[PDB]
Amino acid sequence: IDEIKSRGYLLVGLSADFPPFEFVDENGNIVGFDVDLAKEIARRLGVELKIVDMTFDGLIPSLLTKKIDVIISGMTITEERKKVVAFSDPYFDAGQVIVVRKDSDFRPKTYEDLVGKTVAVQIGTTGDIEVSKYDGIKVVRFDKFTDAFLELKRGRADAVVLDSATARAFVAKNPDLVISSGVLSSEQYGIAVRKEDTDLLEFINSVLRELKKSPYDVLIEKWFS
Amino acid sequence: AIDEIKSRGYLLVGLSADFPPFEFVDENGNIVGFDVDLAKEIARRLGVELKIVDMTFDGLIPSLLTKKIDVIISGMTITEERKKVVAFSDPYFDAGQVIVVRKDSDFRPKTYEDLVGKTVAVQIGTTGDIEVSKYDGIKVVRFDKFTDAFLELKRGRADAVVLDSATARAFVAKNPDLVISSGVLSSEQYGIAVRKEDTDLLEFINSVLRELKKSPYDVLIEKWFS
Ligand SMILES: NC(=[NH2+])NCCC[C@H](N)C(=O)O
Ligand SMILES: NC(=[NH2+])NCCC[C@H](N)C(=O)O
Repeated sequence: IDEIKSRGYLLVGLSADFPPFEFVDENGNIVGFDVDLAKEIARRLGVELKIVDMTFDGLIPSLLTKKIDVIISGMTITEERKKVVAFSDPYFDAGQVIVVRKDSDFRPKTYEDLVGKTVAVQIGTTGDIEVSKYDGIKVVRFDKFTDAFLELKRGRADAVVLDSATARAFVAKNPDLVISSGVLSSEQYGIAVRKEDTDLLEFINSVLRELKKSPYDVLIEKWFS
Repeated sequence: AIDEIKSRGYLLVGLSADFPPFEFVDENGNIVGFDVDLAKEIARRLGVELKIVDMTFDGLIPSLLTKKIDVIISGMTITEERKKVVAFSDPYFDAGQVIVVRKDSDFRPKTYEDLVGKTVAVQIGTTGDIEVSKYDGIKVVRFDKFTDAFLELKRGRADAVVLDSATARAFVAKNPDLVISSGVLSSEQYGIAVRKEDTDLLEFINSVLRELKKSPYDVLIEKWFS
């Protein structure tokens, strides 16, 4: 925390291929729900925000090597990831969906409906992790969701598997695609920090709980707590 | 109203400062509390100064009707009876009556019925007063200010005080010779009171409230999921 203030910025790592959380706008800028969160934390620390955009699967390792301060990148909290990083309070709820081409009679509803099919995923995601559990699925793994979608649009893969909110945003810009399934999991997004940075995490959870407090709730707290 | 409040340069808010923690007098002689803060937000959002008028609780409605004040923000319960003569904002707090007694007696009433044959102190014109007055066998003694209602209990001249849960807690908190002996005996909601004709002021107040109840998180969600 003191070190972040010396440096004069909070260094946040994300992969900007995940609207509406992180993504590239028409002018070339990284924007989204997570970008806003990150600005808030920075401002509340009295420092500037510095964003680095990288491969999603590389986020944890570069947190662990001190190349970034924190991960804000639509990252699902998982028992597995908890082995190596710490998570803030949850800040969003989503789950996996299956995206396919519109001009197709293909409409899978379950993971099992993908046995025999070629499914595109972002490497290291919970999408990746679930489909990897079924041996019948030909899993095709990409760094960026941008390429997973090109692969589906051209018909070389039969589906993309990815988080519901982001699936909706990609389908809105790609009328050739449709979400064929219901939500297949219960996932929550968290902000990741190194386990040793316990002050940073406390502060971040505290920014998170304030955000969810109306000025009414804050006023109640003032007089009743 | 609005244009008229703006023209004078100050909002006149009526309250009774004997009701912690919505409004009361602190260590340094100032009137403070949840309601005072809320009053400040209304004033600021109108672009005017804030003027608190302390007075007898039961005097507030007359005072609003004779135009000595623009609004009441004073822990006032929204009731059908009061709606005959004034208008209320949307509710902004939930509370109900409780019974407060002396810790070193042996009397622990749980319902209003338990107050039958006892001497009960209330603030005149409050929903507390209104409720105990329904019971023929309750001996009711009425006071302008809550502080005197409590002085009557602490002196052994009354067996109980009846008042709103939250304020009851705040009083007992600094009067360890007292205790709340009942659960919550009614279901009440506080509103801001304003003259029926001042519908522009009522509309505005409601949209300050609506908005004080809105979280940055929710705003952010609307921003990215429109
Ligand atoms: N490009 C991204 N920001 N992807 C993040 C979402 C992936 C999924 N929620 C996970 O934690 O694995
Ligand atoms: N001193 C006060 N501000 N009293 C207001 C509370 C009285 C009760 N809620 C009522 O509306 O009748």
